[PDB]
Amino acid sequence: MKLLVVSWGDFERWKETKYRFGGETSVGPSTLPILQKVIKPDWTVIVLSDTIGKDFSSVETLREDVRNRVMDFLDRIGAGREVDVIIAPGIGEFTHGSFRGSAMDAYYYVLHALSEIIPTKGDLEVHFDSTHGLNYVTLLTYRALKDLLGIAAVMNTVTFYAYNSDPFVPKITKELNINTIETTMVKPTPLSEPLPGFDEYLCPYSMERAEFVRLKGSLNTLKNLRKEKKKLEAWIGSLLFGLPLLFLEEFPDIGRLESYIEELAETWGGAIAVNAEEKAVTRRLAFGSGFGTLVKLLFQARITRGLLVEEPYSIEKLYSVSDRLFRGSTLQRVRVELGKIEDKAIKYARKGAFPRDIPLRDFLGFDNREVSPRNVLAAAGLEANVVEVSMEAWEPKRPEEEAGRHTHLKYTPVGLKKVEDIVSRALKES
Amino acid sequence: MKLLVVSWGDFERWKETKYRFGGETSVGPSTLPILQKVIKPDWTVIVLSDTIGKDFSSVETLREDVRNRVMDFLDRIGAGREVDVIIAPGIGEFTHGSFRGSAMDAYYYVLHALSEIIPTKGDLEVHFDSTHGLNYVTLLTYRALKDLLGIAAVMNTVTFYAYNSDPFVPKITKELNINTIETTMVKPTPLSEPLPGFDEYLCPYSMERAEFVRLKGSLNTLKNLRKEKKKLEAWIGSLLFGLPLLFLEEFPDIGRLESYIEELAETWGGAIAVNAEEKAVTRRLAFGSGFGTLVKLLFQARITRGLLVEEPYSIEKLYSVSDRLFRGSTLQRVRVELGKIEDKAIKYARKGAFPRDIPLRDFLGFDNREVSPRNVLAAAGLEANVVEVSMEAWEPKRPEEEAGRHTHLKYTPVGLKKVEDIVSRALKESH
Ligand SMILES: Nc1ncnc2c1ncn2[C@@H]1O[C@H](CO)[C@@H](OP(=O)(O)OC[C@@H]2O[C@H](n3cnc4c(N)ncnc43)[C@H]3OP(=O)(O)O[C@H]32)[C@H]1O
Ligand SMILES: Nc1ncnc2c1ncn2[C@@H]1O[C@H](CO)[C@@H](OP(=O)(O)OC[C@@H]2O[C@H](n3cnc4c(N)ncnc43)[C@H]3OP(=O)(O)O[C@H]32)[C@H]1O
Repeated sequence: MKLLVVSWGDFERWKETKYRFGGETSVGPSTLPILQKVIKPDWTVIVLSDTIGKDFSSVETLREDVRNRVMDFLDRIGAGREVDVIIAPGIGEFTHGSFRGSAMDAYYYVLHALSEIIPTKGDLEVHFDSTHGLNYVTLLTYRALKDLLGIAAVMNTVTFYAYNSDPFVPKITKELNINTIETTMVKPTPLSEPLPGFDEYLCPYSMERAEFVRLKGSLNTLKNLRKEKKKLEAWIGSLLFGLPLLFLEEFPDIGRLESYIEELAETWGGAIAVNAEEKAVTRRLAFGSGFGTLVKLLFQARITRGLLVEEPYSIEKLYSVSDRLFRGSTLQRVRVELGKIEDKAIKYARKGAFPRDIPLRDFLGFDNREVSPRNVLAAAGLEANVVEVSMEAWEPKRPEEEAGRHTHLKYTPVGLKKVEDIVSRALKES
Repeated sequence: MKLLVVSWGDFERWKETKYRFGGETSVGPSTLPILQKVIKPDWTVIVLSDTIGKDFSSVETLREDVRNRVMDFLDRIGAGREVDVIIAPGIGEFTHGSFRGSAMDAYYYVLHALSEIIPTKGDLEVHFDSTHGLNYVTLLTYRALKDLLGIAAVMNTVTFYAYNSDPFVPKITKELNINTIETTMVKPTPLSEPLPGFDEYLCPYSMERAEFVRLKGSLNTLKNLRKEKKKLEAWIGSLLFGLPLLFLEEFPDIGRLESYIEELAETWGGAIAVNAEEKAVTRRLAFGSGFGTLVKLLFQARITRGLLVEEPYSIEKLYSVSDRLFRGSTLQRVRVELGKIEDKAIKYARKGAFPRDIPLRDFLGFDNREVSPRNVLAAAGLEANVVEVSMEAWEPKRPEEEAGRHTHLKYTPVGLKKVEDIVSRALKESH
């Protein structure tokens, strides 16, 4: 999949020029047609600021004014069908209107929009045009894109190319090159941040705290999240620290994460006040870092959801999951720990012994019944005192080959809680 | 240390306005005085393009024209003098002249210049203003700054703030707010690139093949690096994979690294052709990714050099090094491995046994003598067939607290070579 993302300011102001890119030539006010010709993207995303809007009756007459103006220009320059337009929350005081709120809302809003567009299956080739962006919207768009691609790179190959034309001097410029300014193979970066305290999903920008405290208290999301926070952190830690059984046992409910994000996104949009007379938009709520963390969390669940199976979890399944998810010394520790349990399973199978629900410590022949954070993290979450082993009997013929399919691991109810506390806490000390 | 970094375009085109920042206001053509007033940085860096330069006699005349004009603009606005000015190789055809070369030269040059300015000891609070920046210069400066700060964050607490003024509307703007657009605790991200093939330090932009081949074959940097490449990669993987003994034993020679980067940077500078007549700069050589890898490698060696010590390396030293470099399950797996070697050291010390030059295999009482990649990486480099143990004889009084200090690890000659192959190959196979 080839994805073209561009960052746009006030496109109506741009002058007709000739662009050079990919041995080709184009005349027009925008880089977009020549980028689309040379790259042949499967999909185009335009990120714009709502600050170019002039119809001030409401949020919807605002978005409609901006959206119609973008499509007029796209048809005029011949941009095409296969385009999403993200109308991001901008700020400032202009001829036609006044826009007030957190400058950082643009990051959370673009992060939320890109998370619903970037495919969560297969390899990505991502192209990014910074030539026409407002500096802060361009920089926040770049960051939002790179944050999501890093998570995508855990499961798939992701490459990223950035472009910028030469600088335009009004009136004297005829021709501009489109330069390549970045070529990267994006590195796998699982989510490495805990969920924050409950004052950090939505923040008052200009809302009186009576209204804020009442609003915060009326949200299902904040209540349900308090309940689930530690299980979700256990899951984030599972990918960051290399704990493949915890990855499967704590795999999050995607429908619940979606509703959390939707409730927060609509509470934010709900607090947007438009004064038709003053031509003034006030985003009385600001997104917090927690909204960002929930969006990255749902994206990561979507990217890895194809690994999930129903219990029970075999050694063979723990190996295959680990091979997709983990790298470096973390993969190799997983393989050592699974290999020791497998080696033992083989010895039992060779004796026609098929123990069930046996504490891992007895399975391995240990005698330190205390659960240590050190050993939970260092042994890939397969600590002797929190895991139960079951071998489902079969007729062994080549036991070396077979034990792995037929040996299952799970956390004991007590063990799972102690692992959740350990992993959650390790995530917060970072 | 508070470091302020500002991305600037053509400062002579900017108009007088009002800015507000930290309940202050300021009048002038630039955010810089009000940023300096509120933040009170210990040091300021200005990044701009040399494509503002007007004097084409020579490379240095051009940089001199740009530096003199920035220093005059600083006087006019009242910024003062405690500033580095990074004059990045920019690109484009302008009325006053033409600037040709790879657009990615600006990333490598700014990475190199920041790598000599960002303090390599202590915490860092870094402030970044994108307000007045060229889009491409701002993106490449932002990336170079984040890349070096991720390395510094391995040793030190690094916080990052980014700012951007409201957009300026030529005849409507009364006053511009300076917005906060990022507030970050920077995450430790050690170098995770191998050194590339030898075509990727300097690349021809507009340089003929006879010249390039002769130039490439004349560089002692490329010959030396072919030789030290695997040991340098073994060091990079030591931080990435959690191998504290390898981190000490392969700690690079900072003198040689400076010389590699100085030679590549001087060859790049010497390939810049300035035609005074038709006012054209051509940067005949482009920087390759290998140049950036070397700069990041040197910067990581500067950041971690406080941990290095003389050769006897104790379990106690390996714990303290690992506590600064490693996190999460990597850190815990180092402590599991050191702990096992430590417990046997305690048992031997209690009985008056002080084994010298003993294979770790014998020390732990093992025995295959085959070295596996899996076991080297999973046991934090401390594989029983590649490590030698020596305990100093001492009179144990509190052996459980004393054994760690007295118990020394080192790779055997053969063992180190095997570990180098394993770590170099694991670095390359995740790129
Ligand atoms: N067809 C188009 N019509 C209008 N703009 C276009 C078009 N195609 C691309 N652009 C770019 O879109 C942004 C909006 O106009 C501009 O890029 P940005 O990076 O925001 O600004 C570059 C300007 O470079 C100007 N400076 C002109 N000389 C040079 C120079 N020789 N060394 C460095 N900067 C130069 C600067 O004056 P300053 O600092 O006040 O504004 C910058 C344009 O270059
Ligand atoms: N004292 C100063 N003198 C001159 N410039 C200053 C000064 N202080 C700050 N600046 C900024 O420095 C860059 C060069 O002048 C400018 O920032 P940049 O982010 O490059 O672009 C501003 C322009 O805002 C334009 N657009 C104007 N309306 C709106 C609008 N209502 N919704 C979204 N964008 C708007 C954008 O369209 P586009 O890409 O053609 O040009 C940009 C200025 O905002």
